[PDB]
Amino acid sequence: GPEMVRGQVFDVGPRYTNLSYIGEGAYGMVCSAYDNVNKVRVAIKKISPFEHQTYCQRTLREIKILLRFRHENIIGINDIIRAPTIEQMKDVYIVQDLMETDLYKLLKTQHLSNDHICYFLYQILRGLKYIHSANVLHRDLKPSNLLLNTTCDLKICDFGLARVADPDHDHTGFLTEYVATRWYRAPEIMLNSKGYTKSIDIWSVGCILAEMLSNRPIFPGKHYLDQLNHILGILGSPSQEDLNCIINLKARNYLLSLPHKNKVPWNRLFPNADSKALDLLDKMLTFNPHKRIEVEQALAHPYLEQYYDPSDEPIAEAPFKPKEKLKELIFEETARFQPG
Ligand SMILES: CC(C)Nc1cc(-c2c[nH]c(C(=O)N[C@H](CO)c3cccc(Cl)c3)c2)c(Cl)cn1
Repeated sequence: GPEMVRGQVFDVGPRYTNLSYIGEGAYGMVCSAYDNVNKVRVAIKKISPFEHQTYCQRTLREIKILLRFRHENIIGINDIIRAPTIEQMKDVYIVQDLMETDLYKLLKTQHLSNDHICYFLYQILRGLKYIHSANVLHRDLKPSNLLLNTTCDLKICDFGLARVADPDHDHTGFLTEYVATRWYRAPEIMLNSKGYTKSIDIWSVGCILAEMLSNRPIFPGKHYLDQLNHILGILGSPSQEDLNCIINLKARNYLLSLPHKNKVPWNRLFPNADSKALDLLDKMLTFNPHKRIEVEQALAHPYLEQYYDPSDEPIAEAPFKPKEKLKELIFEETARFQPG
């Protein structure tokens, strides 16, 4: 019969054996397994999205993106397992390189040297350069989506919230609901942004850099608008110019209603940090998304000078441009991995 783990069919044999639980998500579970063809342990992500349109959409987007992308700092797909027919297919399993840990686990337990922070940040941005060069936004960058091997090589995972960039349709009203993880949300999400521009990811990287410096999330809000309280509590009140860029009256008037808040100096929050790291941090955690540093400028920043080499920071060859129909497309998209 099929192998099980945490009372849950893990139907991946005979190729993949000797399973141990790794982690989970909203509509599935990840295990490690032994690959009998390649003779190595691998990660296997079980996905069961077919009852929800939204989960089907996220599954399809993630599979399509990861199959197109090939980058050292981006998790790949080595294999996909599913039943031979639509009707026998209850689940999709994605086989990926097994990693030792993630940055979330590491930050709970380990002081990072400045050389580690520097190198981790370099790899994040190198992966993000490729992602953004493909006209794609990750939209949920956070420590638990950054995987590490035993020699600290880094891979970005979880493209379930990724979208093609759409900056001409980014505007929305004040307090519009948003799906991505709260602590890593850029201020404009809460004000007037759908999170359809590359600047949303730079903000999340800025939060990740801050968290590497102190082992604590920099903006740990407890609810939708508290997230913005935390941001402004450190950045201080927005400038007149930055306020004038927010044409939406509810968002503008909300900000104008708040008492003046002073900027907290980065070197007060992070008194042992490298001053170059804090200069890049400042640039990534800029309130105004138009003034926020872009990925290729971040890579070129003095903090990263030991690693910066644009000839070794590749870009994508081929950038990107109900529920029942979504299911057929997942069946189609996974066909190339089956026997026959
Ligand atoms: C020991 C660990 C670090 N090794 C490891 C972990 C992963 C991995 C860590 N996370 C994911 C992932 O894709 N997780 C998302 C949730 O973020 C998810 C999982 C299930 C269902 C849904 Cl719908 C979404 C894969 C890899 Cl690929 C290799 N080695």
